[PDB]
Amino acid sequence: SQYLRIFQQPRSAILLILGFASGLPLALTSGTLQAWMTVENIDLKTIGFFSLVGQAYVFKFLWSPLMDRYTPPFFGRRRGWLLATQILLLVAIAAMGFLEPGTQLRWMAALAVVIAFCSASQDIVFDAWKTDVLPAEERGAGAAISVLGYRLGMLVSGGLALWLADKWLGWQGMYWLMAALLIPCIIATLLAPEPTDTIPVPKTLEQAVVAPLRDFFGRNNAWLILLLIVLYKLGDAFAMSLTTTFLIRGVGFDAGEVGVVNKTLGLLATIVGALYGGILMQRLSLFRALLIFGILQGASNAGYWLLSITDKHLYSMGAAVFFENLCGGMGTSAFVALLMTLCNKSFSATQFALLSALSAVGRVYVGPVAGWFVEAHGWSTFYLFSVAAAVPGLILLLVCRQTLEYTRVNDNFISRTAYPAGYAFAMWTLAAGVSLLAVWLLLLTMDALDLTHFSFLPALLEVGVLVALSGVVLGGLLDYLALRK
Ligand SMILES: CCCCCCCC/C=C/CCCCCCCC(=O)OC[C@H](COP(=O)(O)OCCN)OC(=O)CCCCCCC/C=C/CCCCCCCC
Ligand SMILES: CCCCCCCCCCCCO[C@@H]1O[C@H](CO)[C@@H](O[C@H]2O[C@H](CO)[C@@H](O)[C@H](O)[C@H]2O)[C@H](O)[C@H]1O
Repeated sequence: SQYLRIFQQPRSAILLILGFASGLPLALTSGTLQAWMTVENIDLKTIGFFSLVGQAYVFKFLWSPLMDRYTPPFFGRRRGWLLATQILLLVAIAAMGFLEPGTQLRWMAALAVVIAFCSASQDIVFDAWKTDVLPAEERGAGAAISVLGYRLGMLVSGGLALWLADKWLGWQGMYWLMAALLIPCIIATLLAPEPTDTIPVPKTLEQAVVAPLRDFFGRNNAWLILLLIVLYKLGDAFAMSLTTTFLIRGVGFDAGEVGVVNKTLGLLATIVGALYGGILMQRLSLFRALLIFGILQGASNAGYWLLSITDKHLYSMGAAVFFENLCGGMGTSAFVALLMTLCNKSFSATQFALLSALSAVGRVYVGPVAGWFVEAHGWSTFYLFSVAAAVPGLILLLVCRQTLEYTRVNDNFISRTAYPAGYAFAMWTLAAGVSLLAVWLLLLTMDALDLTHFSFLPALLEVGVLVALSGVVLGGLLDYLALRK
């Protein structure tokens, strides 16, 4: 009853519809396309242009500040951009089908790049719309319903699309149908609620760029929260990186069985776990849910440790995969809720995109290290290390209880006034490190244009990441000292 009420309310359907519209764009630019172009034997000539469509989704934060300042002529900051980024995908996705892959491959690639760029903006504005309107109690269930819509969109965009195209309809008509299925999405955008008009908006574009950073870094506890955001998901990334390879080699299973088992059980478990986490969060506070969910996520992948020693069996694999996926989808909703709470209403999506990118910066480094650890200590000890690698996230969450308990009851963050002498040094060092990484990115994009070549590529990135880590460590230590005193 009280746990059930959330589903009947009409805004839930709008959230799901707007979620499915994010998926239909993701697979009509990289995956169904190649399947279409396999008739024309996609070459290496167009990959130079085609390298950007995958890249728009990773680098969305840089063009994000433009979204908050600007507004469409009518409809307010967050319900006008969704009408503008859901009318452009429709004019391009259908048209793209008008082209012929015989002699217009470059035009097709350029249209794919434009479609990806539009989808990135729609995604960021939709995240801002989610964070602005949703109240304090229902955030987890909203995130779960959005994830369910996302998955139901990706599945329709790939599977049923391929089946229809190669059975009845044809490729051009499959593209036409994937274009025409966006009309309900724009209807839902038009009929959805809006953020209030009380909240102020930045007056200058440079102000839009600079204000969110000064607002987030002028908090009582900022560096500790940054460290928690970075280090929450390590214990899941480590196991998810090589679970498939372990199930292939260390146990003795076949590729098809592993693929099928993942492709069904992982989806079902993730969906059920996310919805359960949202329903339970609807009545439970943020900190207790975060702690319990983190402990469960850390203790989940001991099933893999049990599997590694014991001999092969189908049901053991099924149970372990089901449990791991349920615990992961269970904690992902709590993490999304924690990300959503911190940002303030006025500058929402810039502070959401930067935090989301900082969340995913963890997966880049763990990859090669996961490779080295296996040859060092066998398959089995790797998973014990995975179990023990979730301790820092729980410890940081335990230390940072005060701010999360105060925010729920006061709905605002206390400004920083303790130890004002040492924060400037850390901020300046972090700025210098980010500037160094920007210089490295400029060097990489200068080299990739074949205008010139540089021999200083990896060392600059290593130095910059070392400087950034040192700055964040100094900030965290100073914050801990201030909290103790
Ligand atoms: C409804 C609103 C929609 C808003 C967005 C619409 C965008 C439509 C079209 C945009 C085309 C943008 C072209 C930019 C060209 C200049 C930049 C460039 O060439 O960067 C290259 C460089 C490296 O590319 P490769 O060499 O292929 O990488 C190889 C890696 N191994 O690119 C990158 O590093 C990342 C990609 C670019 C990220 C975004 C750059 C900034 C934004 C550009 C366009 C968005 C609008 C900006 C202006 C807004 C105000 C008018
Ligand atoms: C200094 C700023 C922060 C660091 C910037 C450089 C590192 C960026 C993070 C590491 C690279 C991976 O970055 C991450 O890529 C995945 C790729 O699917 C993106 O994935 C995204 O997929 C779709 C895109 O519409 C979203 O619905 C989803 O929520 C999101 O995760 C993330 O938005 C991005 O953050």
